[PDB]
Amino acid sequence: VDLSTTLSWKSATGEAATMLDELQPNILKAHVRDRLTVLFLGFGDAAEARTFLNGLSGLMKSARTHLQEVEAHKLTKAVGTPYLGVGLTAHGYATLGVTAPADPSFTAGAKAAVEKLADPAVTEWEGHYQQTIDAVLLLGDATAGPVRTLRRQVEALRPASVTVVGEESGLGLANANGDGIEHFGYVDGRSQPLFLTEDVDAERDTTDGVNDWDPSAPLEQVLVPDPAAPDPTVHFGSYFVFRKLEQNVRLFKEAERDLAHDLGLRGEDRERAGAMLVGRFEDGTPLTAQSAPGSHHPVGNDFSYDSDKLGQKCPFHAHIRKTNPRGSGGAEAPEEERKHLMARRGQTYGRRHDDPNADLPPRLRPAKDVGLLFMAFNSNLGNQFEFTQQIWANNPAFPFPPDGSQPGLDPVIGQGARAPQKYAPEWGHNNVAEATDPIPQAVTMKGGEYFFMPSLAFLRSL
Ligand code: HEM
Ligand SMILES: [Mn+2]
Repeated sequence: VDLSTTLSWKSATGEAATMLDELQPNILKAHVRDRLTVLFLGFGDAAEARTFLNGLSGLMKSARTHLQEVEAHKLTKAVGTPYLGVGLTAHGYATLGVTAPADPSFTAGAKAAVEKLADPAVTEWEGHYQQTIDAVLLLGDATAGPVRTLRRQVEALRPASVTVVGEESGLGLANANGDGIEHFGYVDGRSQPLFLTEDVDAERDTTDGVNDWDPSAPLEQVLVPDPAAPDPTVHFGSYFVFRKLEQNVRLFKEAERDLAHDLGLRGEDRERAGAMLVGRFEDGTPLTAQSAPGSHHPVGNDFSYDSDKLGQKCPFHAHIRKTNPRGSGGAEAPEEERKHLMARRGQTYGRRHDDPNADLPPRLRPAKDVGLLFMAFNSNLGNQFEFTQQIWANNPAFPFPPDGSQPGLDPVIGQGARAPQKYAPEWGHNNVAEATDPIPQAVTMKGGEYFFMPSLAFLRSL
């Protein structure tokens, strides 16, 4: 298996083909999960846990079967089957007495990452995230029905010594254009690393294109040999970040309002204040390409910041620019910068009674108990999720503006002390203004953990 480039899944042979037969879904290509049940488990007895996992492997489809289902849906509107994802924590490997993946963030666990990420202390996390977690189960589908069915089958197999220490439910949100959004109202999950050549072709043929931004990512950017598997040369897994992030929509919308007022913004153009925080409008037109919304036919991703090196269109500290400078970061060569990028597979949680894109005042938005079940696959947690959160988002110095100044923290997910930032009131011009206050932190980490999704052959071998 060649991990140095993308893979053409349809014409893969030999080991690469085997790898696909033994890989879980949702990794090389996201699985539909508009209804998602998340189950965190505790292992009371090692032998019983191994038996449980073995039975789970029986309910699991491979990456390749999933891909076929995807192709079938496009071709013939076929529905496909549910997603059963299985991850193990370092502690869960210890309970099983099995050789574990060696990523040091994985080994230490998310509770140990609290200091370097500037996370709230573990004592401030929700109760179930304070407990020792051995495993996560992901049950996902387009609709609630088959999730209920799958849950019953999982239950059937579950022994009493495998406890459920916690559960979450994901509910996908969409706008009128049919694009998925997060609670602040913005199209989310547009920009993804593409590991499959067929996905890169699709992106080229059916979106704005891939002329300016190449979304390709080598297999090594997500896949890891499964160390305890019968044959790590063909049996692969991936590291998995789960973090429950609460969104105070109310405060975020007040923040949009106050920044607009601060910058003298007027009329509908007041919406651009929000775009400055995120890097896209709600719809989400890239702020680096347009001063206003409307480019969602379809939502584009074919852009870089090479004509925006001064940040006068999209500010340096906008969320997507902080988290993917697209070669403009200034700290390392573009070819190395992009190695920190990762596959995001999150799902929103919570129910609300307001259309997230409706024209409503901030007071009518929820302030808690909705948000994002942030999820991602990494081949190297320290160099991908943690790098992005710590070295980019939380870092006041990054990315490097040509004038050598510090743009400050990512306003959407930045953690730690914040200060007022600078913005360009006039799109594409050199006028600069310093807000009267820092953007308030409207996202709160409620608890999370690190896992590894092992190969199917490993799970069967237990
Ligand atoms: C509640 C928390 C979060 C919210 C509301 C949020 C929102 C968004 C939105 C609206 C976009 C633009 C749509 C897209 O390109 O997919 C985006 C993109 C992105 N986000 Fe976040 N996000 C959150 C958490 C995170 C975290 C924790 C990370 C990493 C530590 C992250 C990394 C990224 C990356 C890498 C992109 C794509 C950037 C690009 O390639 O242009 N996000 N996010
Ligand atoms: Mn807005």
